[PDB]
Amino acid sequence: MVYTVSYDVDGTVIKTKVEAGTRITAPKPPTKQGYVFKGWYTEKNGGHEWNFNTDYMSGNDFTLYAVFKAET
Ligand SMILES: [Ca+2]
Ligand SMILES: [Ca+2]
Repeated sequence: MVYTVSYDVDGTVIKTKVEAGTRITAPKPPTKQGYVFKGWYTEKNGGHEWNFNTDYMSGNDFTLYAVFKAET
């Protein structure tokens, strides 16, 4: 089974197809001027960080959301 992982970077979404039960290969990390990339999360707010080393592709399409933190 192959599903789509959508990568959403502040609403810009890129779709990649991934075989269920395999590890997902992370994209090159996004960048945002004045901000720091904090990782890919299962929700834009209130989810958890996907760990591409430990995590396995689900048997469904899903979206990973880039989270950024302002530089301080
Ligand atoms: Ca946004
Ligand atoms: Ca949420």
